[PDB]
Amino acid sequence: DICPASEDESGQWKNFRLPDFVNPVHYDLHVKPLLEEDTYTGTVSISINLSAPTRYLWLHLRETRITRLPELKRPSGDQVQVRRCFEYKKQEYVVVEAEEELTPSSGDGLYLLTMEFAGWLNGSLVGFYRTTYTENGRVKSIAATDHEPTDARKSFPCFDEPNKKATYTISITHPKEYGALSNMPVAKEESVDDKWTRTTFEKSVPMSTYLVCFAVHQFDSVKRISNSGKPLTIYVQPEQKHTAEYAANITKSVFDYFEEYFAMNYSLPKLDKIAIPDFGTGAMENWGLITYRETNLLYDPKESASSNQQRVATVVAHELVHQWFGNIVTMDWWEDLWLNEGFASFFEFLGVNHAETDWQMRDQMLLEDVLPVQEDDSLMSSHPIIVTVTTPDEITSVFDGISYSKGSSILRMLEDWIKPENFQKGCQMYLEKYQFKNAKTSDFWAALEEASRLPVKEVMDTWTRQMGYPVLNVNGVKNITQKRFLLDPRANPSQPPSDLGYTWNIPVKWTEDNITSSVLFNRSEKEGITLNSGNAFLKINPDHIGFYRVNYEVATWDSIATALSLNHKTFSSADRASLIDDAFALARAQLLDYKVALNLTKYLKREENFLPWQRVISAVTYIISMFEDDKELYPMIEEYFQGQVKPIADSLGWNDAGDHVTKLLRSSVLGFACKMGDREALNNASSLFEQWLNGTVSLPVNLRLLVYRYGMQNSGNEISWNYTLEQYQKTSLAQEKEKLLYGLASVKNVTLLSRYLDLLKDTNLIKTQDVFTVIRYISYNSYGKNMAWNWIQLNWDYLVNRYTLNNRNLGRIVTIAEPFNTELQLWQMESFFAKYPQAGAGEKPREQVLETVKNNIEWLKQHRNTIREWFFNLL
Ligand SMILES: *[C@@H]1O[C@H](CO)[C@@H](O[C@@H]2O[C@H](CO)[C@@H](O[C@@H]3O[C@H](CO)[C@@H](O)[C@H](O)[C@H]3NC(C)=O)[C@H](O)[C@H]2NC(C)=O)[C@H](O)[C@H]1NC(C)=O
Ligand SMILES: *[C@@H]1O[C@H](CO)[C@@H](O[C@@H]2O[C@H](CO)[C@@H](O[C@@H]3O[C@H](CO)[C@@H](O)[C@H](O)[C@H]3NC(C)=O)[C@H](O)[C@H]2NC(C)=O)[C@H](O)[C@H]1NC(C)=O
Ligand SMILES: *[C@@H]1O[C@H](CO)[C@@H](O[C@@H]2O[C@H](CO)[C@@H](O)[C@H](O)[C@H]2NC(C)=O)[C@H](O)[C@H]1NC(C)=O
Ligand SMILES: *[C@@H]1O[C@H](CO)[C@@H](O[C@@H]2O[C@H](CO)[C@@H](O)[C@H](O)[C@H]2NC(C)=O)[C@H](O)[C@H]1NC(C)=O
Ligand SMILES: *[C@@H]1O[C@H](CO)[C@@H](O[C@@H]2O[C@H](CO)[C@@H](O)[C@H](O)[C@H]2NC(C)=O)[C@H](O)[C@H]1NC(C)=O
Ligand SMILES: *[C@@H]1O[C@H](CO)[C@@H](O)[C@H](O)[C@H]1NC(C)=O
Ligand SMILES: *[C@@H]1O[C@H](CO)[C@@H](O)[C@H](O)[C@H]1NC(C)=O
Ligand SMILES: *[C@@H]1O[C@H](CO)[C@@H](O)[C@H](O)[C@H]1NC(C)=O
Ligand SMILES: [Zn+2]
Repeated sequence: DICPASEDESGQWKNFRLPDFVNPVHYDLHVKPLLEEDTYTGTVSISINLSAPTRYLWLHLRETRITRLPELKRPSGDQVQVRRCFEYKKQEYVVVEAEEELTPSSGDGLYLLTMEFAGWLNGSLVGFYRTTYTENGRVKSIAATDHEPTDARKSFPCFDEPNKKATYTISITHPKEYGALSNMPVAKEESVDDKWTRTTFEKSVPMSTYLVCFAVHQFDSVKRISNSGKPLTIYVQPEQKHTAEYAANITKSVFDYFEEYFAMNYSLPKLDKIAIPDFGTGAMENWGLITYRETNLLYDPKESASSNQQRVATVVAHELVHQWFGNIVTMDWWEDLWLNEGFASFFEFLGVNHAETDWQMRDQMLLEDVLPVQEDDSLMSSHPIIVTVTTPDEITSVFDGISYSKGSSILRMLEDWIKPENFQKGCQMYLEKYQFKNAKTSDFWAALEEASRLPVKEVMDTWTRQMGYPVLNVNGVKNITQKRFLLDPRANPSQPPSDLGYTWNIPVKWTEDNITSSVLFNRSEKEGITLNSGNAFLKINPDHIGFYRVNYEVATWDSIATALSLNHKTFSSADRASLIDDAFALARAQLLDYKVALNLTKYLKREENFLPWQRVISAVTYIISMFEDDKELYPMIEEYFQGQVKPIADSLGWNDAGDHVTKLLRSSVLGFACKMGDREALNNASSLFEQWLNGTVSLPVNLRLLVYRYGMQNSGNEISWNYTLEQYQKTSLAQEKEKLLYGLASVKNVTLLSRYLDLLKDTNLIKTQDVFTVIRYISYNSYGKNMAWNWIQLNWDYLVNRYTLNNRNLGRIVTIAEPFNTELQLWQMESFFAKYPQAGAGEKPREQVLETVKNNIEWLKQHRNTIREWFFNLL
């Protein structure tokens, strides 16, 4: 009404990107929520540096509306007269036209634009919203913001691009029973009424809109003090207060570690963490006020698993990295998102490794990021680390494996090649140089290039400006050539067009008889290089440190299998995991005969280490899933792999004993035994489940999930299903809730799974943050595979209306179709996609899952007989 929508395209506001000549300096932001009404109002005053004559001023606004006609101030101070305001939907702008137009701000004086606005707190997990929880039987409220990447514009009108850094003075008018939090400490509190308080926070440092955060809450707190003398506090519901202890510890330890490591002071006087009871992502690095999903912050040593502990520590560490990489220095544009995400995904491991010494975190990088993303990045529908993005949907889509895991992986490779000391020094200089500003990828290379004088830009550009990665083909023992590695052998290796033509500058490392050497394999060496003793065996890519695969000659592979059977200890745990991982990915890609890959699994009865078992379980899970309905192959694959894990599963037992890594190993090894149909392992699960149903016995924390899953799967019925649902409602611990949700998804009953799916529409039962997690759990169920898939189709309009097409998790839900492997299923997918062609943030996930399912169909055609033969001849 006040700024009506107009389809007028004849202006600079038709451009997706904000103009270069309008820059903000300072935001004066005031909001007043009506919590019990799910509304808020506010006024924002923005000081503006203008660089070019313009009759229009525009900025981002979505959903929230302008209520008062905006008012502009000349740098002199005079009121600039306003003809109209209008909204431009196509590019999420509100535009105001001055009567005549005005000129640049030449000195230290600035324009001032103020606008009044009103928005909603309901039906959303982005912008500024309210959610509830129960305390001593009463329903309580908490309101908070979530902006990354393009949702600040929903909270309040702003210049909502990461490079438009400005300073912030925030105030909130809230009922007095509530506290108010933001990025900065409280400056002053003043009574509006005897019912209302105005909380004003001190001026911010220059920062991006996506980092701006405020909250209205009635939470208790757990407190700590950094070595800096600055308060680090975690806000938490009173009844959950005890579960904030571990996070508080790790925050302290990792905060102190990073500040020293980066040789730079944390820029704010305090740091707060808070878990919002319903929160749409894992966590968000809002400067000085980091928001969490409860599962990533709140941990109970008496009820939570080692897996949970590691998750909490890692996400906390992750969020802390951002206070330097992301917050102090921010990428200039979303195309360089990896400068934020990859860095956090890398340093999170260094942080947690400092806090928790015997966790082998450095090695766990292979399991968490390196090897999983080498799967992702072997698809044609991957994308380069530096990604062209032209819509909000495209922007949000790139918060993915490539930005996080491949980002992390190529930094891991870079560090090892360039040496840790120089990497560390180079990071510091980057952080010194671009503090409170924005950087491009080019800026980071130059920084490390100053610290090494090694050709960082020349080498790292090849890993950064094109998708994919190479396989090193071994001829002789030491001639290597490079070739792009693609899972689909039919795919055109030169597509999509790359200036670098899918060749890489590969820092190559290798071990000759316990001694290590290093060579940069140059792109221009078209016919390959030769590795510089009289050797009978060369170990290329130790600890899988380089982001590539090594395809040895078949004879070498055959010798490796034999060396593993004789004494697997000859190789390090990481090397074993890497060799197994490569071999199975190579077999999957039709670059190595499956018999050769499977031969590597023969030694496993003697395998006792975490890393190899994890990557074995990963490779087997795929193969088993492809033969799930094959009555001929399946029992043979089951029988064999059951036999291979049995010794280690039996040896570790059904009890929480040993160090961190052992406990993680026990979980995944017993899980695999159960998955492979080991009667005794299933009987342990059912026995413990039967005991848990008796209401007293608290299950061993690292066995719980397995007991809920396989217990429900093997002996669950309506009685125990209803009981489990009650327990899920009754527990305050989100980490327990989540396990119980997986339990509920495991019942072998169509009626009960149908009841479960219906609960997804009930916001009193399933939180908005948890809906996709549940759909995915149900999709893993032998009945639920098609149930979840059918349900998201039938309810697609409902989901789109609830979440919007800009929602990343909604875009991704189609990946529940990954196990599909028939022409019929592929046709179903294509038919559904054709019916709802507006994919939004699901555009890439759709491309990826289609490629996967097409690969699956081909894989079955190519390998069924070979794999059948290997198993038949063995058993
Ligand atoms: C939970 O899982 C355990 C396996 O991890 C089960 O424990 C096993 O039970 C088996 C059956 O009683 C035992 O079988 C005997 O094992 C010895 C090996 O030393 C063989 O020689 C025997 O031939 C074999 N059967 C006989 C003598 O008839 C296992 O030894 C035993 N223990 C282990 C460590 O494997 C638990 O039974 C199971 N718990 C529940 C509640 O089901
Ligand atoms: C790498 O994999 C190779 C291919 O699978 C292995 O070579 C095979 O070993 C099998 C052992 O299970 C042999 O199976 C036998 O096949 C004959 C039919 O020709 C059957 O009558 C036998 O009963 C059967 N053995 C059993 C136990 O049932 C294969 O014959 C054999 N194939 C060839 C061509 O050699 C290699 O052993 C393996 N290399 C390793 C482990 O280092
Ligand atoms: C939040 O709640 C308000 C009021 O309950 C919603 O506004 C109503 O939306 C319905 C359906 O679109 C309309 O029929 C009503 O006319 C609206 N009422 C008013 C006063 O606007 C609002 O849409 C909800 N917001 C979100 C994001 O779901
Ligand atoms: C957080 O750290 C504190 C203090 O650093 C831990 O408290 C110690 O726990 C150990 C073993 O439980 C005891 O022997 C000590 O007496 C405690 N105090 C100190 C100063 O060492 C606490 O366990 C940690 N929090 C967790 C695990 O969440
Ligand atoms: C398990 O839970 C359901 C749901 O609470 C129980 O109640 C029935 O649920 C159906 C839907 O499945 C409703 O149509 C009925 O109104 C419910 N009957 C009632 C409330 O009496 C069901 O009875 C429970 N079963 C067991 C064995 O506990
Ligand atoms: C203003 O916009 C420019 C766009 O180049 C950006 O780089 C800068 O960070 C913004 N803020 C300030 C305070 O200069
Ligand atoms: C490997 O390359 C070197 C140098 O080009 C050459 O001497 C040798 O013949 C090649 N082949 C093998 C199998 O070693
Ligand atoms: C599934 O659960 C329903 C509800 O209790 C029950 O009526 C039915 O017999 C069960 N069916 C199977 C196959 O277990
Ligand atoms: Zn992050």
